[PDB]
Amino acid sequence: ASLIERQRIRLLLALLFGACGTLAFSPYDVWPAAIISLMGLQALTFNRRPLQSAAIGFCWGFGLFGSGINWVYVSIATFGGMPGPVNIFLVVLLAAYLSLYTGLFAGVLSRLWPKTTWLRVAIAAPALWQVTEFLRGWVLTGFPWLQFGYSQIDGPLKGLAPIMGVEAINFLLMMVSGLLALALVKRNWRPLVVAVVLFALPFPLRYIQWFTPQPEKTIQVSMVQGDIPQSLKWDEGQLLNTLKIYYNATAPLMGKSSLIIWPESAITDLEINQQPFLKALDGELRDKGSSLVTGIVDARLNKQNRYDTYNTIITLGKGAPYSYESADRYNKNHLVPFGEFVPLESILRSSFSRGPYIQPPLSANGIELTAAICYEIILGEQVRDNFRPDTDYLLTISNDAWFGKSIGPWQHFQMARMRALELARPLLRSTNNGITAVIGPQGEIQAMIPQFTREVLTTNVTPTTGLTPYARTGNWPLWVLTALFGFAAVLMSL
Ligand SMILES: CCCCCCCC/C=C\CCCCCCCC(=O)OC[C@H](O)CO
Ligand SMILES: CCCCCCCCCCCCCCCC(=O)O
Ligand SMILES: CCCCCCCCCCCCCCCC(=O)O
Ligand SMILES: CCCCCCCCCCCCCCCC(=O)O
Ligand SMILES: CCCCCCCCCCCCCCCC(=O)O
Ligand SMILES: CCCCC
Ligand SMILES: [Cl-]
Repeated sequence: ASLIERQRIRLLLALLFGACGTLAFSPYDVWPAAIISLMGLQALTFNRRPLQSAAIGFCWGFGLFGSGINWVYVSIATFGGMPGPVNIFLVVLLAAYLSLYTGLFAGVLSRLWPKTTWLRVAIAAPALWQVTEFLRGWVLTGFPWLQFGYSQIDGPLKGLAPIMGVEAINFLLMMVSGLLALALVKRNWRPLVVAVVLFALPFPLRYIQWFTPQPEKTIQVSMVQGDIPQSLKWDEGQLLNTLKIYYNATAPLMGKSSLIIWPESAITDLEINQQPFLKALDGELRDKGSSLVTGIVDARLNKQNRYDTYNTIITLGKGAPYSYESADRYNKNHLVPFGEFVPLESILRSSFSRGPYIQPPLSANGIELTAAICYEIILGEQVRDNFRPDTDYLLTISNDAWFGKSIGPWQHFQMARMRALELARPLLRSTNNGITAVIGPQGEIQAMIPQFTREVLTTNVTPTTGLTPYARTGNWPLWVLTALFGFAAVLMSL
C-alpha cells in the first residue's frame, strides 16, 4: 500500500534489491538478477528528497557489497590476525565505504533530476553511474568489484564488449533497467518498449568475429596448479617441497608443452636466492623444446643500496634464456591495498614496489603474452593499455587461496574472462588452487581444472590476431557518450 512510501521501508527494500545483484555474478550467474537489482535502485529512489535517495542508494550498495564481497573476511581474518568479531566489522566497514559511491550516485541524481522522467532514468542515470563507478574504482587505488557488465559474459549483451568495453555494458544495463522501472512506476508502455529495443539492439553484435585464429602458431600449454596451502605457502622451511612439487609436475611435460606456467609467486623465495635452481632449470627447458613462465618475488637492490621488492613473473627455457638481468619479466604495477602496501604513506611510528604502468609483453618460445597478476586482470583499461597487436595470448596468474571456498575466486575468474572477449585473445589463467583455465578469444571456457587440487591443465590453444574496436580505442568512446549524456541531461535540469 502506502507502506512503500515510508523511507525506512524503502531502505529495507534497498538491501534486498541490492543483495539480489550478487546473484547476477558467478557462481550464481543468473544475469536477469542484475536488471532486477538495478530496477530496484532506479525505482526506490523515485520521488524522494535528495538526502533520502542518497540513503537508499547507500543501503542498496550495502546489500550488494555486503552480500557480494563479504568473502574478503577470509583474507582479512587470516592475513592480519585480529579477533574475528573485529574482522567482521572490517568487512562491514569496507562494504560501508563502497556503498558511499552508490549513495553519491543516488543523491546527485535525485538532486539534479528530481522528476520521475526518462531524462533522469535513461540519460542522466547511466552518465552519472559511469562517473560514480569510475570514482569507486580509482579513489584510494580503487575497487571496481561487482560491475554488472561482467554478468553478461554469457549473456545477450556480450557483443558490446569488443566494441566499447565492459563499462558500455554497465552503461546500457543501468539505462535499460531505468526505463523498465519507469514503465512500472508510471504504468506506461513506451519506456517498456524502448527498454526492450535497446536491450535487443546489441544482440547481432555477438555475431562479429573480430579475430583471425593463427592455427600454424598453435602450441600445447601446461599450467601447473601446485596447491600450496596458504598457511604453509611462505613457510621458510618448505620451499624445497614447493620447488619439488612444481619441478616434478613440469619435467615430464618438457619437450611436449611449448609453454609451462607456474602461478603467482610459485617460487616462494627471492629470485636472487634461487640462481642455481633457475640456471639449472633453464638449460633443461632449453635442452627440450620447452619454455617456463613463473611467478616469483624479486627483492632487487637498487642504485641507492636499498631494496625494491616486486611481485614478478620471470621466463626461462626455449626462446627465453633465464637471466637475473633479463628484460623478459613483468613486475606487478597495481598493488592490493593492505595486502601489498599500507595505503596512505602519510603515517609513521613492508610494502611492495610497483612496476611501470605499461610493460612489454613477455616472450616465451616465440609466443607473446600480455601479463597481469592477481586482480590486475580486472582493470580493463590497464590491460588494454598494455595489450599490443602482436600479443598472442592474455596471461594472468593469481593466488586466490586468500578468499577460500567462497564466491570470491568465481567473481575474480568471471572478470578475467571479460578481458578475453574485449581484446579477442585467448586468456591463459594460472592459479595456486583456484580457477586455472583457458579462455577463448570470445570469452568462452576452452579448458578448466577443478579447484583445490594439485594438477596441471594441459591443452592446445590457438593464438588469434586482429584488433577489436575496443582494443583500438580503449574507454574514450564511451566517455564521449557519457559527456554528451551528462551535458545533455544537465542542460535541461539546470
Ligand atoms: C578506506 C576505507 C576502507 C575500509 C576498510 C577496508 C579494509 C579491508 C581491505 C582490504 C583487506 C586486505 C586484503 C588482503 C588480501 C591479500 C592479498 C595479498 O596479500 O597478496 C600479495 C601477497 O601478500 C604477496 O605475495
Ligand atoms: C524483492 C527483492 C528481490 C531480491 C530477493 C533476495 C535475493 C538475496 C540475495 C541472495 C544471495 C546473495 C549472496 C549471499 C551469499 C554470500 O554472501 O555468499
Ligand atoms: C514487494 C515490493 C516490491 C516492489 C518494490 C518497488 C517499489 C518502488 C517504489 C517506487 C516509488 C514511486 C513513488 C512515486 C514516484 C512517482 O510516481 O514519481
Ligand atoms: C549505449 C546506449 C545507446 C545510446 C544511443 C544514443 C541515444 C539513445 C538514448 C535513449 C533514449 C531513451 C528515450 C525513452 C523514450 C520514452 O521514455 O518514451
Ligand atoms: C528465426 C530463425 C533464425 C535463426 C538464427 C540464424 C542467424 C543467426 C546468426 C548466427 C551467427 C553466429 C556468429 C558466431 C560468431 C563467430 O562467427 O565467431
Ligand atoms: C591515493 C593514495 C593511495 C592510498 C590508498
Ligand atoms: Cl601468495
